[PDB]
Amino acid sequence: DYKAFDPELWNAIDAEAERQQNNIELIASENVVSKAVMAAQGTLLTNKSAEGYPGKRYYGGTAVIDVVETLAIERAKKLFGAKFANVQPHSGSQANAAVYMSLIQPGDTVMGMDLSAGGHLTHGAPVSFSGKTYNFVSYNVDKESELLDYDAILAQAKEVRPKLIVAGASAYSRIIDFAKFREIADAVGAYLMVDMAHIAGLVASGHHPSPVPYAHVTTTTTHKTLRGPRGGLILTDDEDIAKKLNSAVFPGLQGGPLEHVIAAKAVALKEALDPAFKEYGENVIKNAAAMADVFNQHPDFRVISGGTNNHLFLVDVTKVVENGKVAQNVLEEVNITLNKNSIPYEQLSPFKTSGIRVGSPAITSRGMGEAESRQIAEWMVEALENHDKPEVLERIRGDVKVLTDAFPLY
Amino acid sequence: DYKAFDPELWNAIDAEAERQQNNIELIASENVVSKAVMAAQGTLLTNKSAEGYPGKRYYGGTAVIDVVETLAIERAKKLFGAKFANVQPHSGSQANAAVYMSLIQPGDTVMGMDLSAGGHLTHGAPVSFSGKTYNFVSYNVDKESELLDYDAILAQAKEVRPKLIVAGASAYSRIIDFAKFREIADAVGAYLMVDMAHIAGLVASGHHPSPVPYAHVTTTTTHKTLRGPRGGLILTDDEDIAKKLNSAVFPGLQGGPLEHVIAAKAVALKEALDPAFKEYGENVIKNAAAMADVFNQHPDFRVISGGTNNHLFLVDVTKVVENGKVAQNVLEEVNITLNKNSIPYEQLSPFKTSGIRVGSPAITSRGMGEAESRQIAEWMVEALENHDKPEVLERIRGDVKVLTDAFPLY
Ligand SMILES: C[C@H](O)[C@@H](N)C(=O)O
Ligand SMILES: C[C@H](O)[C@@H](N)C(=O)O
Repeated sequence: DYKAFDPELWNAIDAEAERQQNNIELIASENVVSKAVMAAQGTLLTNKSAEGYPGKRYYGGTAVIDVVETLAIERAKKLFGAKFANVQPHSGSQANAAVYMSLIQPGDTVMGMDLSAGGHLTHGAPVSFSGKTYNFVSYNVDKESELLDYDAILAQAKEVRPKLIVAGASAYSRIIDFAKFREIADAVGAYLMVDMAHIAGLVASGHHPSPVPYAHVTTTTTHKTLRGPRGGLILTDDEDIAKKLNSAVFPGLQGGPLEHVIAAKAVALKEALDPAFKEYGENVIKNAAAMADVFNQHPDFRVISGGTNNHLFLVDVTKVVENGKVAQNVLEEVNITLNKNSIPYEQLSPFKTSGIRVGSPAITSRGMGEAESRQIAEWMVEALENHDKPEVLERIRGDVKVLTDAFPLY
Repeated sequence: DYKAFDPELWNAIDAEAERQQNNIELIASENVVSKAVMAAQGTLLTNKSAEGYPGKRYYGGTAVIDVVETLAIERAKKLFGAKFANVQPHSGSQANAAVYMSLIQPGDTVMGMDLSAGGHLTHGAPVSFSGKTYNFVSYNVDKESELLDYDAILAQAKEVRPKLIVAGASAYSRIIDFAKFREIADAVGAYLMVDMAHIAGLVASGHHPSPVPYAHVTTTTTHKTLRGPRGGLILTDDEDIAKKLNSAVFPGLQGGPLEHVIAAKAVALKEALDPAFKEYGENVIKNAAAMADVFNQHPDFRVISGGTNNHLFLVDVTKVVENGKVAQNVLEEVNITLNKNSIPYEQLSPFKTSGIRVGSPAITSRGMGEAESRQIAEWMVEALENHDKPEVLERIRGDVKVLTDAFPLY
C-alpha cells in the first residue's frame, strides 16, 4: 500500500531493521525501545500544533493533547519524585539550553565535567552553543584513582566561583554523590544542574541515587537508559524556577512541541514505573560488570577506575592496538559497534583516543544475560589481539551471528 | 497487544483521532500528513544515534542511516533546486537559530517582518532567543494597501543597515517578490534569509515563486503546507555557507538527529515531487480564495489586502465581535478552529487582536473543494453575527457534523 509508492525509502528501513538485528550494539547511549513507544510516535498527534502548555494553549482543539501532555508530566513527576516537569524539549541539548537560559546570563561561569573524563558536548565544548555563550571551566577526576574528588572540585569552585555547576557524564562508570555536589554548590553560592541523561533509567530503576532532591534542576534525555523516544525532559522542585524553565523552552527556544513524541514519552515513563523496569536495571548493572570483569582479568587491558557500578565502562586498549579509533574499526568488522573514547588525562589526539567505551543497555534490552555479556567481551579481547588476522575476525563474525540469531531484536 | 498495558494513553489517542475527525481545522499552519509519513516516524530508526553527517558520523553501524538521510537531502535539493540541504534541524526554530549562528554575531542588527503583519516569533520577538540575542528592527507593510512596499523597505534598510534581512511571514496573503528582497539586501550589504515555512508547499507545488535562487539561505519547516512531519530544513546554494550551517546545526545547536523523523521527511518530500502535489497546491489556493470571497462580499467584514494569493488570509472582525480572541472562542463552539491574529497596524492588545487568520491546507487535504470552503466561511459569518445566540451556534455545530461526516479524515 503506502510502501509501494516509495520502495527506495521503505527498503532502506527494512535494511536498517536487519542491520540492527545482526549487530551487537555496545554504544552505551543506545537502547531498544518498545513497540508501543514506536507506535505512539507514529500517530496523528503529529497533525496538531500545541504551542503553549496544558490549559494555556495558543490554539483551541487542544483538550485531548492536554490530557496526553499532562499524563507525560504526571508520570515524570511520579517516576522521578519531582514537583514540576516539562516534557516539551526536543532533545537533551534543548533541555540543557533551556536551563542555562533560566538560571544564568550569557558570559557567566559554569563548571562542568571535563569532556575527556565524561563531560557532554552541551557541557561547554567550544564547538557547542554552550561553550560559545557561557564561560565553561571543566573539572576532572583524580589522576591516580580516576574518581571524582569532591575536595578538589570544591577547591576549584572556590577559585572559579561559578554561577552554575553541572554534574553528569557520558563516560564515568562510578556512583555520583549528588549530595556532595549540592554541598559544593552551596559553599560557593552556585546553582546545581544535573544532566542525568546517561543514567536516568538506573535512577528510575532504583540502581543509581537520584539527583532530583539535590539539584536545583535535573535534565535528561528520554532516550538512553530510560529507554524512551528521543527527546528531552526537565525536572525541578522550585516553582519559580519551573516558571522560568517553561518560558525558556517555549517561546524562548522552541515553537510547538512534538505531541506524538510526548505521547511516546508518556508510554516510556509508564514502562519505567512498572516493576519489570527494576529488573531491567539490575540486569543492566550485572551485564556491564560481567563485561568489565573480562577486561579487568586480562593483563593487556585496564578498565578506567578499575570497574563500574553503572551501565558502562572505558578500557585503555593502547597495549594491544594503537588507539581507540583502531579498536572501534576492528570490532565493526565482527558486527560489534562501540565508540572509541578519550580516557582521563588522554595523551593521544581526540580523533584517536586511548580507549573504548562499552555499555550494556541495548544487549540487555534484547534479553542477553551475564553469560552472553562475558562471551561478547571475550570476543572483543580476541578480535583486538588478532586484528591483523582476517581468518580470526571472520570466525568471530560467524560466532557473533549465532548469538544475534538466538536473541531476536523484535 | 501493547495498548492493553496503557489504556489511559491509548484511549486518549483514540479520542484525539475522533476529535480531529469532528473538527474543521482552519489554523493556517496545520495539515494532515499521510499514513506513510506517520508510519516512517514510528520505525526503529529511533534506536540509532547518528551524530555527524552522512559518511562523516561519530559512530559505525550507520551505513544504512546514511542512505536514509542522503535520500532526504537529495529529494530536498531536487524539489527545491538547491545545491545543499541539511535535514537535521528538529524544528523551524532550530533551523532559523542555525542560520543566525552561521551568518551573524550576537548583537548584530537584523531586519524582519513586523510581528503584527506576519513576522514569526523567531524573527525577533523579545520573548524568543532571536530577539534576546540579536538586535531586530522590523519592517512593515504599507498602511493603506497592506502590501509590502519594496521602496519603503529599501529606504529603511539604508538607514538601519542590517547585517541580515529576514523575509517570510505567517500571516501575509500576497506573493512575495524575493528578487526584490535580494536586490534590497545587495544594495545595503546584508545577507538575505528567507523563512518559507508557511509557503513551502506552495513553492514546491509551483504556486508561489521560489526564494531559493535569491536567498543566501532558505529555511522551512517540513510540516505546514509542505505536509511533512514536524521538523526543519535548511537550503543554500553557497558551499561555504553550507559548511557553516552544517557545523551550526551539529554540534553547534543540537546533538544527534531524529533519524526516524528524517525518514518521514524523505517520504513527504517524495510525495511533494509527485504531480498530484501540484493539484493539491491548486486546490489549496482555490479553497482559500473561495473562503476569502465570502468575507470580501459581506459588508461587515474586511479581508486584509482585499484577498489572498496563498493558503491563508486575515479578516478584521471588529465590526461584528469585540476582538479576534472572541471570534476564535465563538467558532470553537461550532467545531471550527482558527486563531485570533493581529492585523497590520493593530490597535488592540496582542492578547485580543482585531482579526482572525484562516487557512485552507488542512480542509484541502481532507478532500474539500470550493463549494465546501464557501459553506464553511458562510457558517463562520453566521456564527459570528449570532455569537450571542446559543441555539444558532447549536444549529451550525450540527451542520458542521454533516460536512465532517461526509469528508472522513483518514
Ligand atoms: C541533544 C541530544 O538529545 C543528545 N544528548 C543526543 O543523544 O543526541
Ligand atoms: C519551531 C517550530 O517548528 C515552529 N515554526 C512551529 O511550527 O512550531
